[PDB]
Amino acid sequence: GSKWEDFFRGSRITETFGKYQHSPFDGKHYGIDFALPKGTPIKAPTNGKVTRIFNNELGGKVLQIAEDNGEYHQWYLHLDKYNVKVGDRVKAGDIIAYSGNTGIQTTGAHLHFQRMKGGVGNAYAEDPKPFIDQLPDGERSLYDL
Ligand SMILES: [Zn+2]
Repeated sequence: GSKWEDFFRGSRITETFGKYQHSPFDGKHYGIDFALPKGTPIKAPTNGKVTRIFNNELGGKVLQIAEDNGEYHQWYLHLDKYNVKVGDRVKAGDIIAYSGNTGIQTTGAHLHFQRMKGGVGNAYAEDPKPFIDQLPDGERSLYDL
């Protein structure tokens, strides 16, 4: 009826690239965290091809993609469902998966996008922010809201 209005505040990002707290014991986040409703399709930011597909006990489901120059990598943690297989070519704006609260103990879902160069792992990560900064629809080149 009359009452429905949103308790909105700020943008959808939980955490960007950097340390969790002061002191050296709470380490670095190597990605970007888009808070999403469960079942939202994740879109390809760039044209590329799938390298690896696997499921982690604490990070949930994981998709790995490679860019067309072959040096840059793209991780996608906290998926409900895949829309591609290993060895599929993709094109920017195409659905590659759907995000869901997999790995997460109680909290709502967030797409963890992790951007890497020369290989894949924490040390290979660069920064996702300046990459999204040039995309056709920005962060909406990665999700369907
Ligand atoms: Zn994250």
